[PDB]
Amino acid sequence: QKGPVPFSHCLPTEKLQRCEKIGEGVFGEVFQTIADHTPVAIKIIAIEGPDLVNGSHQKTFEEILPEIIISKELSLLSGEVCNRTEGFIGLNSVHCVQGSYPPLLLKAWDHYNSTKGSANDRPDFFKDDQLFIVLEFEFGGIDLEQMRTKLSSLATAKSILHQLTASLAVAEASLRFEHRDLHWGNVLLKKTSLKKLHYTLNGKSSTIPSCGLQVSIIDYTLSRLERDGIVVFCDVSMDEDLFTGDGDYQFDIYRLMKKENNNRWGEYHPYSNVLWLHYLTDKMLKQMTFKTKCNTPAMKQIKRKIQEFHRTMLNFSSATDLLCQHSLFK
Ligand SMILES: O=C(Nc1ccc2n[nH]c(-c3ccncc3)c2c1)[C@@H]1CCN(CC(=O)N2CCN(c3ccc(-c4ncccn4)cc3)CC2)C1
Repeated sequence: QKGPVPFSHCLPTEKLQRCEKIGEGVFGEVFQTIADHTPVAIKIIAIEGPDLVNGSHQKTFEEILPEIIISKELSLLSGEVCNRTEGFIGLNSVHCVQGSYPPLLLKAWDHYNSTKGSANDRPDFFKDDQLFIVLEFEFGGIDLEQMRTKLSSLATAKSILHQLTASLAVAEASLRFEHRDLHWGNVLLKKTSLKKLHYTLNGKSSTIPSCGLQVSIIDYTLSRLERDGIVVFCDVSMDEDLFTGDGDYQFDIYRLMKKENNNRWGEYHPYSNVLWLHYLTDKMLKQMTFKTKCNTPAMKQIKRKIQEFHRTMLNFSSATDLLCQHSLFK
């Protein structure tokens, strides 16, 4: 809060030199880099200026605050006691930066455009007065959608669904959280050598077999939480586009959320987390393809249990209810 800092504050030379672009959205850009031998993901969002960026207006600082707040609150659950989870992406730091875009990041941007292609404008039009928010996250891996063909088996699917359900339950209990946009691009996966992952829900600790993967939830655009009756949420009550998509169950979920909440987005309706978990379970059964099919009895029972989850879970009121009551987790 000593005013904006230069890019070099967050990205000193060596850290800048090691940046590779890994993601993007209308919001801006995501780079992976290394510092102290450890990968991090850097999300860079232009704020406060008059230029369209990627077709949209820039957010003001007041408008970017919700993202910052929610990202921090969910990250801090990894250090709490009664409601503890590491299943949200870890937030290392947030800065407000001022300057034109670093040439080294443009070099990385270009490399990505040449190899993967981009929907974004080349971010080379910013002036030396431009402000940005730079969010530094732990590196969370690769999204479930990109891993459509890369997972081992439905046992891995069960671990992912259990991890997601537990994380959402913990956040429900602590923060009256709803993610509200948990499509399969927002579930990150990375290898872990831990066999069991740990969480605590309202003071009761348990474990989840990892199947070698750690899940991290990202992207709080539409998310809602509260502390001491102060609610932070994205008011989409007047959005048209959001409720008119087609071609994927994802777009039904927006409509189903609006039905559940009567188009009142400030309220708490943890059923929305159940809807997203159902959409994810649907992806696991219908769009994911696994290296090893369920060819044995124990594996076959896992398949049947995930199908039973799919068919029953919409009769639960929250992620907390699913976690605590559903047979899949017993
Ligand atoms: O954007 C992506 N990943 C994201 C996003 C946000 C993130 N926030 N935080 C993280 C994060 C990651 C790891 N650890 C911690 C945090 C994010 C990762 C994925 C990877 C890339 N992706 C799709 C993509 O970038 N495409 C590029 C190519 N493409 C495409 C190509 C050309 C055109 C085009 N349009 C107009 C003119 C010319 N070409 C449009 C789209 C569609 C797919 C989804």
